[PDB]
Amino acid sequence: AVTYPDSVQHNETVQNLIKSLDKKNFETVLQPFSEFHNRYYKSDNGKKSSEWLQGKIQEIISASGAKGVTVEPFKHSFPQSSLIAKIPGKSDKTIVLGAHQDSINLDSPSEGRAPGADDDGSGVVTILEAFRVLLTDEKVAAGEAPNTVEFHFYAGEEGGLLGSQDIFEQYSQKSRDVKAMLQQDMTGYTKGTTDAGKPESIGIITDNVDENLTKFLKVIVDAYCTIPTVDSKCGYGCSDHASATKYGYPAAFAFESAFGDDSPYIHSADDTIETVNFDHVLQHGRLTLGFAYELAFADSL
Ligand SMILES: *[C@@H]1O[C@H](CO)[C@@H](O[C@@H]2O[C@H](CO)[C@@H](O)[C@H](O)[C@H]2NC(C)=O)[C@H](O)[C@H]1NC(C)=O
Ligand SMILES: CC(C)C[C@H](N)C(=O)O
Ligand SMILES: [Cl-]
Ligand SMILES: [Zn+2]
Ligand SMILES: [Zn+2]
Repeated sequence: AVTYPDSVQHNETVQNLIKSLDKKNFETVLQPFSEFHNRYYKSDNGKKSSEWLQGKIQEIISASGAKGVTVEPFKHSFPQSSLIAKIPGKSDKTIVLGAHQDSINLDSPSEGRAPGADDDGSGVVTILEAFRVLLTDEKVAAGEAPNTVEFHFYAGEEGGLLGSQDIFEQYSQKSRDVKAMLQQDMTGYTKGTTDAGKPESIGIITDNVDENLTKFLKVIVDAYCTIPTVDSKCGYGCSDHASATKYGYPAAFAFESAFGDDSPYIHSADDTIETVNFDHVLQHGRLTLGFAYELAFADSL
């Protein structure tokens, strides 16, 4: 049972950090990430893409001056490893930011083309960029934030939340104190929203999540995003936040749109950068940044 701030406590600091977000870094990383034929978790393709992604995280770390920050693989029974990047803070209360790094072509999983641009390359470059900007803060890079922050890049999500299943089950066993988890899975597709004349917005998934955290998540989107929220259900174990919920951890899920307006190109060769709106991905970078900062600096957690 975990409770959160009623309202944002570091508006000025987060707003200044938001100005450091470089919209060009999304496509820079997303373009080569989507060039792997697929990132199938059972496949050597997914192994190679995981290693490539780990290198890109490491470059952000090496370039940051943050002496204590690490990135490590998390082996699974399949070739594609998950990746956990740790920003250690004063306490062991941990804030997790999630995306999944695999992709699938449901008609030909082993060999089919799956650029996975929106599902879920968009969430990977979203939280990778918020991670980079987070380390430009002196106290965060110094390990003086009240709480620990981790960024997770889950292997094997398209096989049934396989990587996050492994990770959170093991966190549960080793008594890891995960006070808040935010999953981001598809953050780029807005053409379904705008084609219907709906205002572009941040989807907020309301099932398989924690109510208090989802409430705080909306608080974060109102302070730090310049678009509204819309509440949606998806009606099943949508994404990796369901693995966190399964082990009693408070989780939330921010989405590109209302669930019925999301990308129809996922799980096929047609999930391409063409379908991705990076100005919307930038909005998810702002809420990721703000969520991570406000909770890293929440003493009452
Ligand atoms: C957070 O701080 C910002 C300033 O960085 C406040 O900015 C308001 O909106 C724009 C910037 O987006 C400014 O030009 C306005 O002057 C501000 N409006 C008002 C009425 O002051 C923003 O209001 C702050 N947010 C909260 C929740 O306090
Ligand atoms: C985020 C949701 C649209 C579901 C997710 N794309 C999946 O792996 O099934
Ligand atoms: Cl609890
Ligand atoms: Zn998917
Ligand atoms: Zn997905």
